[PDB]
Amino acid sequence: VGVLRVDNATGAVDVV
Amino acid sequence: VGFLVLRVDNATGAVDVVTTLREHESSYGEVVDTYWLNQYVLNREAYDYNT
Repeated sequence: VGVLRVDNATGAVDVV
Repeated sequence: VGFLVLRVDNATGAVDVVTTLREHESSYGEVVDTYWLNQYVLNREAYDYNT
């Protein structure tokens, strides 16, 4: 039997 | 049974921890405390003749 988004204006990084 | 990224500010070199799917609040005053700390610093450090 044996994504993330980055704000270019605030540099804020957030997991999807 | 046995079966956070770090953000580096290019201008300040300041490293911020980007939480991984984490918005947890630990306890009463854990986030309430942050409010008071914010309002304290903002009002203390800020200045406007009018307010």
